Amino acid sequence: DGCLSNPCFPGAQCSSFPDGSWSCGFCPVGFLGNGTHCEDLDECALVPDICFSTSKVPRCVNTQPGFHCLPCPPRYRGNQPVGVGLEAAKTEKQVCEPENPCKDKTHNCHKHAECIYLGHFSDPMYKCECQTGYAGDGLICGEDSDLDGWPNLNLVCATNATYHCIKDNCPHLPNSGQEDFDKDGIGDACDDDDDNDGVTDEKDNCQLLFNPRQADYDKDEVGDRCDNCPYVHNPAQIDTDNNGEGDACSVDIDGDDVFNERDNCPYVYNTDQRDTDGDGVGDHCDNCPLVHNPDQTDVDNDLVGDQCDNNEDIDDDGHQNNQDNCPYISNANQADHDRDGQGDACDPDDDNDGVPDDRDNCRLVFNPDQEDLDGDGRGDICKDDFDNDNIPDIDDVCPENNAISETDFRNFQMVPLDPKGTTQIDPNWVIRHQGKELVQTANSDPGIAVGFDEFGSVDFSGTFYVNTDRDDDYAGFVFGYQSSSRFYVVMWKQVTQTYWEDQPTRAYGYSGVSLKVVNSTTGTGEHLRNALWHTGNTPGQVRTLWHDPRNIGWKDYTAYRWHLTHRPKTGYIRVLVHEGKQVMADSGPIYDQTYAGGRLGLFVFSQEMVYFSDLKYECRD
Ligand SMILES: *[C@@H]1O[C@H](CO)[C@@H](O[C@@H]2O[C@H](CO)[C@@H](O[C@@H]3O[C@H](CO)[C@@H](O)[C@H](O)[C@@H]3O)[C@H](O)[C@H]2NC(C)=O)[C@H](O)[C@H]1NC(C)=O
Ligand SMILES: *[C@@H]1O[C@H](CO)[C@@H](O[C@@H]2O[C@H](CO)[C@@H](O)[C@H](O)[C@H]2NC(C)=O)[C@H](O)[C@H]1NC(C)=O
Ligand SMILES: *[C@@H]1O[C@H](CO)[C@@H](O)[C@H](O)[C@H]1NC(C)=O
Ligand SMILES: *[C@@H]1O[C@H](CO)[C@@H](O)[C@H](O)[C@H]1NC(C)=O
Ligand SMILES: [Ca+2]
Ligand SMILES: [Ca+2]
Ligand SMILES: [Ca+2]
Ligand SMILES: [Ca+2]
Ligand SMILES: [Ca+2]
Ligand SMILES: [Ca+2]
Ligand SMILES: [Ca+2]
Ligand SMILES: [Ca+2]
Ligand SMILES: [Ca+2]
Ligand SMILES: [Ca+2]
Ligand SMILES: [Ca+2]
Ligand SMILES: [Ca+2]
Ligand SMILES: [Ca+2]
Ligand SMILES: [Ca+2]
Ligand SMILES: [Ca+2]
Ligand SMILES: [Ca+2]
Ligand SMILES: [Ca+2]
Ligand SMILES: [Ca+2]
Ligand SMILES: [Ca+2]
Ligand SMILES: [Ca+2]
Ligand SMILES: [Ca+2]
Ligand SMILES: [Ca+2]
Ligand SMILES: [Ca+2]
Ligand SMILES: [Ca+2]
Ligand SMILES: [Ca+2]
Ligand SMILES: [Ca+2]
Ligand SMILES: [Ca+2]
Ligand SMILES: [Ca+2]
Ligand SMILES: [Ca+2]
Ligand SMILES: [Ca+2]
Repeated sequence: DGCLSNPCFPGAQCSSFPDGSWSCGFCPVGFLGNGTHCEDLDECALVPDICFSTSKVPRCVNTQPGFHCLPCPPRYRGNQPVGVGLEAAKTEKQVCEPENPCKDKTHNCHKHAECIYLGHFSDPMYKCECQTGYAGDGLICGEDSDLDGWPNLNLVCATNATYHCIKDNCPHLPNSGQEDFDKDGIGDACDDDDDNDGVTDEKDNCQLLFNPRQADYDKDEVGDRCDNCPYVHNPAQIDTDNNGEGDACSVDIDGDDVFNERDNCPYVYNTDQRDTDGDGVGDHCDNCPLVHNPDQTDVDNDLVGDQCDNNEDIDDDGHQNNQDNCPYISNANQADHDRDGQGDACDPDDDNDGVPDDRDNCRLVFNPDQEDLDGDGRGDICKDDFDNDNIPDIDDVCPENNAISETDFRNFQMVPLDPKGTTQIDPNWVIRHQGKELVQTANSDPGIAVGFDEFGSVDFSGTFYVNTDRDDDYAGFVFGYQSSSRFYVVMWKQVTQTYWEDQPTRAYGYSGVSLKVVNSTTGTGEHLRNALWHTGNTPGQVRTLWHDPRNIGWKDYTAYRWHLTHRPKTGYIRVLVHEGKQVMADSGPIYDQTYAGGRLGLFVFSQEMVYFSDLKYECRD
């Protein structure tokens, strides 16, 4: 009777008595107390912890009837708890898993592509790369028979892609820059006459310029219309400031307005001419800027002149104690993104925004308020470009380092490993593909061309191809390069040969890929020379860490691909070498903590016509 007037509340059970009175029992699932005046419950705010709190405080959503778990935020995947009431709230809990299209096989990569996980917080998280022996954009992969990253045919990405889609213009000769001067679809590298003027390039004194008459005023054998110094002998055509007028006929070769002979750094632009120590070598080119040293002698090839050079480097990252922004913790790259003098490695706040490294959703970009308005766990201020060097993550070979984004050996140090007086045959390095391909031309002394970028953890690969039948000697590459007495080297001999100098020690150089760590008590010279050639250990010189026991030599005119994995933090090293698509050498895991990082470089020891093509390095920290 009494319940007929609905004095209670929608859903709430009204109990009616014989005398007309009533009482209100339940409040319907998900509501407050008092059966008469009833209100909505917050299952979220003050009960359990139903939803997946992505390093934050939000996430669970309270509705007027019931409650709501947000869908798993980007980079994650799970279920989405929906509940009517309160006993449904302690039971049922949101599990969100960290996504990984590589391990989850949800990727869109080609059968002959590898899905590569870029790391949880990367933009994007994964990419597609064609496997060795193939080329493309990762979605489509075709045969790449010389491993120079350009496929043998035009592929169905030849319209939508920048690189690796379009007929390799020298199908059988590594030429990762695909330079084709006359544009006749035959690349410079295999083209017989590069400028289509009828003079074959071996005879042509202006190889990349049309000049059929061959006019050569001075007999420097570099013809008129390409000679940067037409009236002055200069076969190297060196042009320091790449202005079109070569050094030979320039009174100011670096274009800095201070004339040569006045210039205290004749090769390096320095209008300001500052010379702190007064030694006549300006700071910009002074390898010992604080200490008098006009001769600039640098006997161990680390860019620190003999006079500053004390080798005291207690953490083995190759920067000495007095020149190390983290003297005690290895950090070969010396990264210091906030520029406060404390290296990323020892500094607990790398951008100086108050939010410490471990708790910062944009570790390298200033953002105290940690705005992440799409919920992807990354501050929106570093959305595609973690290190803020304006190169997006996907195109950045070192996405957590603003000093490096491109594989580039365009500028390199020549490190001569056995300098002398006449037998001095220097390596000749020619650079193509904007620093991503080097060809060594000469049957030369041991020598390295080492790039200037520095690495802790690193992956480094490159195409190895010897474009001649002559000789059977060494080529390869270095990593963790610190000084000419401190590097790891991978080198590769064709035929086993004992070195033609029995002094100072007999060196027997076996065929096969050799992984070695140089730790020389003498530095450059005959002792290290021989030790480098020798397969095995040489006390006070070289220690061989691995060498292919099958002893397989490289073949003439044959494309190989090496892949170095180096993780100095543990000491992990892995060297893979590929012939075409098939692995042909694998060191397996190696462990060596002699050097906790350093630079990369290419290596020759008495082998000419060596192509180091389609070079790539990446930071893997
Ligand atoms: C990069 O550009 C190429 C340009 O060809 C893309 O390849 C093409 O991708 C489309 C998908 O957008 C395929 O179209 C499909 O065709 C059928 C009809 O045959 C249509 O019914 C489907 O709805 C679908 O759109 C197309 O077949 C494919 N071309 C081939 C044959 O390879 C490529 O997809 C682009 N990269 C990406 C993001 O996938
Ligand atoms: C490379 O070898 C050098 C010398 O062969 C090592 O330096 C010596 O280290 C030992 C400790 O085992 C000391 O007793 C010597 O005094 C050191 N020699 C000198 C004069 O420096 C060095 O440890 C090795 N480099 C590494 C592992 O980084
Ligand atoms: C009907 O509901 C009204 C509330 O407006 C209440 O005053 C009345 O007591 C109810 N009828 C009964 C129980 O006799
Ligand atoms: C229920 O809440 C209302 C709020 O106005 C109040 O008037 C009523 O007295 C409450 N019931 C109880 C416990 O007496
Ligand atoms: Ca509610
Ligand atoms: Ca190719
Ligand atoms: Ca080619
Ligand atoms: Ca051509
Ligand atoms: Ca040519
Ligand atoms: Ca031509
Ligand atoms: Ca020509
Ligand atoms: Ca010519
Ligand atoms: Ca000339
Ligand atoms: Ca000249
Ligand atoms: Ca010039
Ligand atoms: Ca000058
Ligand atoms: Ca200068
Ligand atoms: Ca000086
Ligand atoms: Ca000096
Ligand atoms: Ca030095
Ligand atoms: Ca040194
Ligand atoms: Ca150090
Ligand atoms: Ca350090
Ligand atoms: Ca710092
Ligand atoms: Ca730090
Ligand atoms: Ca700091
Ligand atoms: Ca910070
Ligand atoms: Ca930040
Ligand atoms: Ca974000
Ligand atoms: Ca970047
Ligand atoms: Ca970078
Ligand atoms: Ca040969
Ligand atoms: Ca030989
Ligand atoms: Ca030789």
